[PDB]
Amino acid sequence: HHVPLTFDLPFEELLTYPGRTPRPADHDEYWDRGLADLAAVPADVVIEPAEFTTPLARCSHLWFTGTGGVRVHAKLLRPVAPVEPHPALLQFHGYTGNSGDWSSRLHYVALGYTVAALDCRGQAGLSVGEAPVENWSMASYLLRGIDDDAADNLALRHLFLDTARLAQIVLAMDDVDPDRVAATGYSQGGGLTLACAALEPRIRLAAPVYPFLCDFRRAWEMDLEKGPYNEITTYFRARDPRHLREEEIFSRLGYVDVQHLAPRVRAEVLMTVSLADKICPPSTQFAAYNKLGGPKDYRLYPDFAHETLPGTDDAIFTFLQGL
Amino acid sequence: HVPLTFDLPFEELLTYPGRTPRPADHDEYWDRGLADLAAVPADVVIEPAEFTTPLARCSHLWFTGTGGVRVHAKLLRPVAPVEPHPALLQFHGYTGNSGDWSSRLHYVALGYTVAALDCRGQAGLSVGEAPVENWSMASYLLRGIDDDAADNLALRHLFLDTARLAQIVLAMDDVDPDRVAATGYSQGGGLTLACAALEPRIRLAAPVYPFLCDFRRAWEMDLEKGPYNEITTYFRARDPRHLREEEIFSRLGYVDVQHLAPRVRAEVLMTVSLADKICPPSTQFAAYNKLGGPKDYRLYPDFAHETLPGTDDAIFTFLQGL
Amino acid sequence: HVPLTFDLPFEELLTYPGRTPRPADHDEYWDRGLADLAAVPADVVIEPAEFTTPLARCSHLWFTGTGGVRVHAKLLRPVAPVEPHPALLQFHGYTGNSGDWSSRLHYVALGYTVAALDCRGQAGLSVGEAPVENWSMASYLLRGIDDDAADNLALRHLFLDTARLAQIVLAMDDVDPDRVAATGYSQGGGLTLACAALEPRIRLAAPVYPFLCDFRRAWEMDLEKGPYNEITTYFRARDPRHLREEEIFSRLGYVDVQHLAPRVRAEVLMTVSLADKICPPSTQFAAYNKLGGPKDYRLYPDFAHETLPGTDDAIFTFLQGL
Amino acid sequence: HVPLTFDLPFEELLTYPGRTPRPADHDEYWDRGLADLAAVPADVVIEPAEFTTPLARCSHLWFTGTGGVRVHAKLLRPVAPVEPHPALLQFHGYTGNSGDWSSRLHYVALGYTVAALDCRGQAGLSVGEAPVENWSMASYLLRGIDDDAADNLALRHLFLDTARLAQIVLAMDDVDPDRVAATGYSQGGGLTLACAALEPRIRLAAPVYPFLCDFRRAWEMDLEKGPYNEITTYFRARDPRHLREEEIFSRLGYVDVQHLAPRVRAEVLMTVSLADKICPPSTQFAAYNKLGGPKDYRLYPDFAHETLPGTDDAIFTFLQGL
Amino acid sequence: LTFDLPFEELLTYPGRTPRPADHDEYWDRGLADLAAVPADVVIEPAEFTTPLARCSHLWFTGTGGVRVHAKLLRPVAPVEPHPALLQFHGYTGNSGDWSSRLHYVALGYTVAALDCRGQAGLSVGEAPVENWSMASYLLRGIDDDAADNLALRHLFLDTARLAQIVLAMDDVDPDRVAATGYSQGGGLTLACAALEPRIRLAAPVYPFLCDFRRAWEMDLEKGPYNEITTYFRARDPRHLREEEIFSRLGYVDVQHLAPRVRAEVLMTVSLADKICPPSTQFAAYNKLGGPKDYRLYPDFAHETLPGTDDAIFTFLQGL
Amino acid sequence: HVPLTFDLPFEELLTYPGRTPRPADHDEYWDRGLADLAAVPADVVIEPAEFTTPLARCSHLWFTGTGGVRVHAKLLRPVAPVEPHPALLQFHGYTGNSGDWSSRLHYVALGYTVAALDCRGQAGLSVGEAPVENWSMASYLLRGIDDDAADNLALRHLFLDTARLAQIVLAMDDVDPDRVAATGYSQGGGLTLACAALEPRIRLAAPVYPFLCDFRRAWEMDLEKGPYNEITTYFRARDPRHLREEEIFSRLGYVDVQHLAPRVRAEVLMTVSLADKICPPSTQFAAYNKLGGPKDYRLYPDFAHETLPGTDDAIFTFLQGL
Ligand code: NA
Ligand code: NA
Ligand code: NA
Ligand code: NA
Ligand code: NA
Ligand code: NA
Repeated sequence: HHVPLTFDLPFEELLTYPGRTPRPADHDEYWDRGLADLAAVPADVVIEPAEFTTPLARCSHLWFTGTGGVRVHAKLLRPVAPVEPHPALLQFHGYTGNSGDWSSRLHYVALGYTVAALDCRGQAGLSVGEAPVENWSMASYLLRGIDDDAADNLALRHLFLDTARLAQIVLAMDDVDPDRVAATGYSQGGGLTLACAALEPRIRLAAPVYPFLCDFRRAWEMDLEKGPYNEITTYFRARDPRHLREEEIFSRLGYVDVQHLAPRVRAEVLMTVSLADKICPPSTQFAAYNKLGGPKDYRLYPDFAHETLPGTDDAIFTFLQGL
Repeated sequence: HVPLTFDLPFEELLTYPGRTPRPADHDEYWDRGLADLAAVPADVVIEPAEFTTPLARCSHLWFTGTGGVRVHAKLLRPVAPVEPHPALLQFHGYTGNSGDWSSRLHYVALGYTVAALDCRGQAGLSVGEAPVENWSMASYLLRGIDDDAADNLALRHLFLDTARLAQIVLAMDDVDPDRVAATGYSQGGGLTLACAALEPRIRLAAPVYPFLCDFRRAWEMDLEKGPYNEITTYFRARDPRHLREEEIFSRLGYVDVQHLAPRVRAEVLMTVSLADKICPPSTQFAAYNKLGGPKDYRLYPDFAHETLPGTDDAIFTFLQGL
Repeated sequence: HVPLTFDLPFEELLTYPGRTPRPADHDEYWDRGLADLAAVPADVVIEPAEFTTPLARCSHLWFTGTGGVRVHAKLLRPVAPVEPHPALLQFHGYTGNSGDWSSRLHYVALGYTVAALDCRGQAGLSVGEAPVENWSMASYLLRGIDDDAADNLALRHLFLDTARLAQIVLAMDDVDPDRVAATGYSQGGGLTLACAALEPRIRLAAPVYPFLCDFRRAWEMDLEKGPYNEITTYFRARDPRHLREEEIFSRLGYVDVQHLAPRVRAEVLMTVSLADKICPPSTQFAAYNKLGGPKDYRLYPDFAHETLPGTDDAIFTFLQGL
Repeated sequence: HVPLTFDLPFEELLTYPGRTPRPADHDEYWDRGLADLAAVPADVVIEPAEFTTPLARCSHLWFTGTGGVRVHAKLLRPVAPVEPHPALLQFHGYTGNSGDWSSRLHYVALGYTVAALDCRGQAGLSVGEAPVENWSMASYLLRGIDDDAADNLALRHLFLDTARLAQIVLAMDDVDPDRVAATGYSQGGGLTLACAALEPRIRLAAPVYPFLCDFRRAWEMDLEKGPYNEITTYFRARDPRHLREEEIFSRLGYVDVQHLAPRVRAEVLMTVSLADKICPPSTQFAAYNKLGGPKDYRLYPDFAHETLPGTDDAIFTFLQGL
Repeated sequence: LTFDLPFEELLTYPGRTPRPADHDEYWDRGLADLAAVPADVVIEPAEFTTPLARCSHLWFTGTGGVRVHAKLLRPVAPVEPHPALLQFHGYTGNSGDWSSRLHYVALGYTVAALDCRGQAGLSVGEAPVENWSMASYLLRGIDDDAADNLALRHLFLDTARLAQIVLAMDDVDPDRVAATGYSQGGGLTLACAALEPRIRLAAPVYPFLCDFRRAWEMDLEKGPYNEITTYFRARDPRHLREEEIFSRLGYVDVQHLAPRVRAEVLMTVSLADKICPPSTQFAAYNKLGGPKDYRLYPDFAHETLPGTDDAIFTFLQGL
Repeated sequence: HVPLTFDLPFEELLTYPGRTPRPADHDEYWDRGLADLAAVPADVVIEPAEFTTPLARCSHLWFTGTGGVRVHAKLLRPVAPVEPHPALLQFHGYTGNSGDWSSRLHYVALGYTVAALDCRGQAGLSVGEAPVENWSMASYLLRGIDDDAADNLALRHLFLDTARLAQIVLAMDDVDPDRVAATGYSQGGGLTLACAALEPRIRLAAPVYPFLCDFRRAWEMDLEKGPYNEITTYFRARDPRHLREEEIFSRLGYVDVQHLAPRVRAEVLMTVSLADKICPPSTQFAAYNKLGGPKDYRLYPDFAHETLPGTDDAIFTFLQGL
């Protein structure tokens, strides 16, 4: 006995943890309608030249139309003179960040991969198009659209469908073997990795690192000092201080909880978790991990928080070499 | 010998000129804004509120602002109005809302009409969002700063909302248009001055540590906490090398309250706390020193961005002269 | 399975019995206190105040409490009442004062008398100090704890001050003794319940996150900040090995609001914020669960010891039933 | 180039004159204080302590101070003195007490008598409180500041307690009155200087980062923590607009150790740590620079309000020359 | 809320690392390695002077061939053999001021105060290791081939050597010697009384260097036990060697030396202490091999505990 | 005006001369250092690594440095080179290691050899320690500072390790000795400059907020956090009164990167963040202003000691001109 008091759950409990955010009864119909809504919007793919140049790759700006009639951007890097269809890698970035430096993924192009890195709407990248909502609250981007009449105007639903469209576009490229596409990302990018592999089940491998956007109600109940999950509390303090609508708010967040999309995943998943992480508590991550629909494995860093995890990029690189 | 301060010594506050650039066409921008507002029909709708009391008729006041959105304000009026009487406009703090109905019933008991605006997208009922060409989630204060022209700034729409509220209230048949005042704390203090500037008929104005003044001075001071950090948050997202620093701060000059201050004709009573690190006193005096009407200030040397004992009585006594 | 929390899970709050022991002679202690108070002539003096408004007669109310000290309260009365009318007693926060005259004028406009006590030695006009045998600067709350008998506790005098103020207001010719209410925040919330217990004729009581409850529970939680840390400060100074732990907390039981709550006959509306680490919800419900009259509560799950939006309207609506 | 410091650069410390006024009747105030003290019979009572050791006779010493209050000091005497010998007076830190008997037995082994005062109301055995006309719980340091005359200041009673202890110890038959020293840390350092000023016969004085100097300088500084913040607490409670700022700091000049420093004739060895934000070096040098006897200082550049390695040996070597 | 264990469970708490199976053999080899190193004791005058004592620098050779320093204070004119007191200082500090122990010399005692290797005193000799990591002094040597190069072992053997030297002094009654210290000095007090069990009394205050695995598991924000986490983050981020690291640390855990202690122990502990959690201290207290009592300060942390110096002084007068 | 800063205003950064003394025999010290290194046979051993990829040949590079210790570096070479090609030396942050193999494979795909040193005793495979006469656990940076001569400084061994690593890579058969670069962050930035100074054949250098510059300036500043506080930690342990301050800082001048900067002939691209309180900009420009070759800088005004978006692309483009 004599187990100390952790802010989160003991590891033995994590592997059986079922989550604590309600799954709406019409979850499957919600996402089929979302995928149908997306398919009814013509992608209108335009590929435009980039300023960054190197003999290692062809660098481009990839533009497409997402739900809400918004133009969305992704960095696109393709190998010079490909001869046979080859793998591709989709990368997703952290909350409020952007797709990052071109040169950080040139080694994947050197392996022969196409790499596409999405810029999330309104964050630090080139996606600057905003879909409207009926009820605008400045309190929270994560909860944008939560007060609309129907649940289809959630900002995170547009974001998830953006990842689905990017995967659809990349898979359809003639140079890309549709059976050899992977996804990876940190934090928000980890959650988007799983949402992408769920809405495009053709994805073969997925490597999220401490994924964000899981188990919203568990995150709220833990009363975390810092981090983006505090947007939930900020919204409540602004628009429902007595929590009269608590059940309706969390039932709608259940539509965009990655843990309830996880059963659709067919990719093999390699998930990295650090146990001192108070930004993405391990319990919220394993809520999604435990519901994954394909083969899966995890890597633990007991003494680390939401930071660089030494050796993980090599582990992911070796994992993605099997594509 | 002068002692060290995080801000400026009080001696230099009274002559401080501000450090945020004034665009050469400031006047044309705001004249164009008021003309744009006047070209949108107000479409005023007044509906009863659930809160009831024998002290006041409480209503929801709805109108259309710039950008094609509906805006809400609380409206409190005497039950059986007789002669035309004074009115008071109130503006709330950043991310808050117009607050409790009962906190202003004593002004109605004096015979005043009270109107309290809900700022767009904040904690109240104004939930309509004007679109922008370039959306950044980094900052509401800088929303619209990357559009082609400076007419899509979110702060511009907000200022014109206060102008419309003043116009509607002054036009009410039971309101003497020469006996209208405005007051507010923090963001509400900055909106009080913007309102008294864009509707110069306002007779008295009582801002408390006003926000939204001297943006560039605020950015240069390195403030650990507070809403002025939204400027740094934006630069970190969309211009980390400050290649567009001059253009961003020039555009912000359009919505810097200090440059609207010369239009104010109301008598102003401004309350300032000297240990305030959310709205540093220097940013407040940048606007105060440019005021176009009579003015006086009240200081709280040992207080920060908090409740200031005696200020509500000072404002009430000040507003009794309406 | 319930999630971790710094306090108790909400489902355990409504059955929580407290931890500070109830003294066996609690009744005799408080009957003796009321007898001690009655044996001191109140010596009521009412003088006009500087603050003036057509909405109310404003006055300074002075009386003598236990220990022979003079105590002050703000007094606001309707300008021309005919029949007996309601009254409202207000109590302020720890180390604060009765506050601004104008923040209570809407109650006078309803026809109420309003009386707002200034606590001894705090930020108001009550500056008289009752002596003690053993003085420790470590804690105001524990002042008098080391005297021979328990009748010199500084909190006892304070509670009897609220009782005397209620007695004076009920005895006023134009105050209906059946239509008196009490309300207050934090320290004022605990004083509201102490007042309604020692003057059970009070009809309504509206405390907000009440202080001065369940002293032992507060000490055992070891909070980072707040006035409950005065208990720890006293122990570190005058009993570092806790040789007198039981005598100290049994003494505090006399001035624990939770053990006066069974005397309350007023209907109580209690507001609680669940992230409050100044007054933990468990200590508040120790008193709530022992209340002797009708009762209801209002929760703010994500708020701490701060402004609670809607609470002033909720209290105003509650107090309109006077 | 002088790098930026929170306090003053060291070159300016040696000429720093202080920033707290100095009353024109300072000398008359303190001559009256000593005469008031002499008019109260000491009524010295000495009883054995439970702590026992063959190295010393350990006793409790009780006397009456100004205000009709009983004051305690620890008294340690050599077992076989035989001949008149030196004595050492020790004063303790703010809110503490005189500390362990065994921490000063090496001075008794030298042949010295040791007396260690317990400050009124702090963690020791001095629990008697002198009354004031106007009680504010905000600050012990400013207790008495609002009375009619300035003779009820709590710090004045404390300073006169150190003088009485010195007078009692010097009059002992086995104490050579010209071989008496004083020493202490923080509050005890300020009391060391006040004692050597009010009993100028004291030969050596060893303060360590002394407290209770240059109150106005401390207030003007951005002190995040420490007992000097009691001044701000008082202003926030009883004078938030600083209308009485000049009166308050003029009265504090009576109990500022820096203005007692010219009376000191003892040789002083002062220890200062330069990163100290509790007692800023500038406030200490305000007193040091005005000292009336020979003096030297010891600097610890990288230390704050903490243990200073080597200082107790330095003081011991200094006090062996008694 | 309950940061540590409730007091009700402290007196039965067994610690979080099992006694190594060859613990006795490890320390018999350590003491034998020490005995094979000549002490080469040198005593030199110190600058601090007082009529109350002779003050000296005491130098000797410890394991690893380094020179180790202790302050030595002796009565000026002793007649018969008399008691002695050994003192140990806090982590990264030094033996402190000469004058803080003159009252023990005035009782007639010899006082010896060790300076720990590499800390703030005069012991500046460093024993080499095969694998050097800058992350942690406490775990220095943990990655060498055998466990005999642990820096903490050298430190423990220094206290044993100092005690052996002091007991062997002609004017010291070897059966009237005590040890005391705060924090690291409290743990060294216990190690000293274990490796030289002739020590009669021991008075540790919130002892350090106990129950390492429990300390790491508690995720303390702050303080010297965080060196364990710092080492793991540097040299084993996935904890592949977790079991070998902690069971190597069991050799230098003071709790497993506690059964050798025969001195009467007076342990002072403060209950709000987050630097040395009470549970880790009672892991050692519960295994002590001699008479024992404790003193509690419920509202205090890792700070001065009023009355403790008088309690220890009264306790040590029975020497 | 008055733009207060924790560091120096940017106008003065470009002229700042440093504050740490340069020893008069600086040139002789480092020529002796290079000669001592040359007298130790490098005994280079290259072993295959376990990380594998078709993009590169990955190996462990081992050599002997000063003090008779074995040092490790990660070595990545392009598979089957047909002509001499460029090489890149990378240095890591304080207490870190050379990092993941795959983070530099894109340079190998360009045709470069990459060598990444592991600093002695840090998180990598270099675990050999050179002995010192006087060991203090207070500071690795100041290790060896108390020895009789200055040739035992730990920083000197570290700097000579970079020289040997550069010498080994420059001497490789398939490496063009005229096309070698160095780059690194923080400690790796200082090592980048030390390397290009002790091996002046280095062609390009790209440090990011370099560490190990202007030790005295670093100590003189506030700086609550960061590795520069090891200086204060050492002083608090081994020189609390600063009696040896001039000796300590004179010795640090031998290993202060600013005084090796005049030897640099590489073109330097230095990246600086202006809110960096770990490596203050003034300390970095002390070295930059003394650089002996072509140079340019990149600024991030709102960033601290963190990831600087765009910097890896900027360095990559810079290194493509190799
Ligand atoms: Na394809
Ligand atoms: Na009108
Ligand atoms: Na009545
Ligand atoms: Na005498
Ligand atoms: Na012996
Ligand atoms: Na070559």
